[PDB]
Amino acid sequence: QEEANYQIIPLPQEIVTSQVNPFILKSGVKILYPEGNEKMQRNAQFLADYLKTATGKDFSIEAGTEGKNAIVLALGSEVENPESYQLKVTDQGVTITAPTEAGVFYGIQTLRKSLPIALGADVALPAVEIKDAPRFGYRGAHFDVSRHFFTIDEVKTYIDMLALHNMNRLHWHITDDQGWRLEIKKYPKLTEIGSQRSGTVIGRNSGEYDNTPYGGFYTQEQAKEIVDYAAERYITVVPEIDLPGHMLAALAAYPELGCTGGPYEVWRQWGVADDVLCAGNDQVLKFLEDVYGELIEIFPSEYIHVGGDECPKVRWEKCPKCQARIKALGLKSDKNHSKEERLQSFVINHIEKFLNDHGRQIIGWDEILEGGLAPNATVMSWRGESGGIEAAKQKHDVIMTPNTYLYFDYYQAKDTENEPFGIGGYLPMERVYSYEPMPASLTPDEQQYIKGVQANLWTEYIATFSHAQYMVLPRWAALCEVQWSTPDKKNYEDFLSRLPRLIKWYDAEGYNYAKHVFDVKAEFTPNPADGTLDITLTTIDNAPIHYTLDGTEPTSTSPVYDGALKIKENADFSAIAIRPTGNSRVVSEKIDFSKSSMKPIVANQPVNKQYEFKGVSTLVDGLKGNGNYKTGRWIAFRGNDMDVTIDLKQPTEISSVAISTCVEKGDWVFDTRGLSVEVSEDGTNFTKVASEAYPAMKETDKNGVYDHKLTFTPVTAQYVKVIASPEKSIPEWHGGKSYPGFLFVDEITIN
Ligand SMILES: CC(=O)N[C@@H]1[C@@H](O)[C@H](O)[C@@H](CO)O[C@H]1O
Ligand SMILES: [Ca+2]
Ligand SMILES: [Cu+2]
Repeated sequence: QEEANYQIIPLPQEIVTSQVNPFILKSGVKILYPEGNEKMQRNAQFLADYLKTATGKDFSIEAGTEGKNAIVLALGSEVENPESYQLKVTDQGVTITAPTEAGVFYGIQTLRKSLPIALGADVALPAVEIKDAPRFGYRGAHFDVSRHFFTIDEVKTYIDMLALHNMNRLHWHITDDQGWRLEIKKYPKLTEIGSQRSGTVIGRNSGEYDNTPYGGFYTQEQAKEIVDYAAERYITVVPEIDLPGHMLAALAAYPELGCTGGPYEVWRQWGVADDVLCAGNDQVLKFLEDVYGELIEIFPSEYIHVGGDECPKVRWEKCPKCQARIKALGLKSDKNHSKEERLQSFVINHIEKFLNDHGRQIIGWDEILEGGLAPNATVMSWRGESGGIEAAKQKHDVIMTPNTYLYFDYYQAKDTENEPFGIGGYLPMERVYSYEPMPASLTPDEQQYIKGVQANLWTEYIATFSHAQYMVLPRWAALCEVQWSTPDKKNYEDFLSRLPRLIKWYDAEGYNYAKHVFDVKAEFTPNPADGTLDITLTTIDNAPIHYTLDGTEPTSTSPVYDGALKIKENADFSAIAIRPTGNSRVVSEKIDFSKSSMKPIVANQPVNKQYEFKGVSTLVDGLKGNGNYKTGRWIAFRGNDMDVTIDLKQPTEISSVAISTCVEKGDWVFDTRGLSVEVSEDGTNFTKVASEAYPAMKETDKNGVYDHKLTFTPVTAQYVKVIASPEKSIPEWHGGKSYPGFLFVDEITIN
């Protein structure tokens, strides 16, 4: 028999539990909703759908206030927070009570996420009282459907994914330079021409082009379908028709809207286009009024996103019409703004006034601060937090989407080679979760202007919905705890222990996701005291870890990890986590163990401060490095030799010393010019037993790892001094001729 678990994502405010019998969830149980409430009937059908993917069973939906062996949805308690709820469980029944139908829905999402996926099985719901409410009223995700186009069905899946994470906003970015995606009745060419490009660039603007005509748009009926589908799941769809930049698709369709007058093409490549709407053209203002006039008939959202990001002023500076507008308005350059930044403020003010007259407010990207903020504008801070902080100080509402924390087109792993191709950056789960949306630099009163938190998905490098899921799951799980949970409840270790129960729902709903959190985490800790390299292995779900030391594939039949592996000998280490769902990536490490490994070592000359890492002890930990000299497997020397003494602890017969170096000549990192081995009985007086000089490197020599080994007549020694020269004088062919080069070394092996 299965048991429910209320330790879910996002973590509720208040969870109690008692020593009373649980509620058994078997065939016969009913869901009750208030007579004649369409939303609460839809809430009941949602619970039934969820209970059907969790248990294998159907549960009847019926009108009612009262029932034995029943789950009762009802309205009640305070309206302080409209999205709050109360989930009480006894052996007799289940109550989900909220001040609105949306609060009942988030109460239902909590019951949903508490359940395991166990087909054919009855489930025990332990006796509990859950009081919960979101911290932020605006909890959103953005979706770029211009750069690559996504179908109605894919956008609905995105909306189902929002609901599972208690998010109440879809920011729908439906126009840009590379495609216009909404049918407009007055301007048919916005879709006939504006929705089509000749092809798409390959890689990061590489000059190679995929000459496949690419396009797609939504009809006004299809866009209404999305509004309605989102509205059932208590999600407001905030549309963005980005202006006055990111408008090449509109210019291709109607070139008179641009400063030069064309020619313009729908853009095949990525980045920022200089060709923007002409602020000096009365046709452009009429055009925006007409487009936004049609937009607000489709999208009832009180808030409408006008964009305002990355609008270069270069065309405006040279345009006689834009300069005539500037002259007539008396716009001036001062320390706060250029004339052309004041001209942008005029455009944002014009569309705000039109939308305020039709009962709507505007959101803009933090660039709308340029030339003075529109008096009623909400600011979406994306260029870090600083735009939001300045907006809050001017008493304007802020939605935080900082690219330092919440740009989910960025890589979510350091090892970008093994990731799907992306724009760049590094936003791992831990970084996303560490985000505190309320800046420490704002006064309490200024903090009330932080209304929302949202993560953006730009799709320059996202062509499939499966890859879009990979990029947002499970990073949305971290985001939604930030959006929802109180800041004092946040603990990263605890969140990661809750994540696997949410991934089970990703699996059951057929959602793709990144699997980095499921990896075996390996720590290699030197133990000088014991003369061992201690390997510790962990998973977030504490799944069974199987390992090999002999270089064979680790399987379900290999030895099981029981506690620290104390390595005292050569080893091809490999470990894997065994999971019903599918096995983890294999974590592996070559352990090069010798007479030097975990022995005391001293620097006789200085280690380079910049590339010191864990220090000289790095050269006797049994670990080797690769071509990348920045990992901490390598320590560097510059302006003096690697000159170290290793204490073998007692007199010992030795016959060889081996090192590796890391070469990157472009970075002034060169191979050693000579290696030497001296021995002592007393630790003061050393005698040379072997050496070799290496010639200066030539232009055609490879970068990467070089191996250097000296053999010699067996000799008895307690102390071994190993000396390696860097390049004191970089050779003539190289730009740094005569300057000293870096030397990087990873390990001193002695046998
Ligand atoms: C407000 C904003 O972010 N604008 C652009 C966006 O078109 C682009 O896709 C993204 C890259 O991550 O960032 C900026 O270049
Ligand atoms: Ca090492
Ligand atoms: Cu112009």
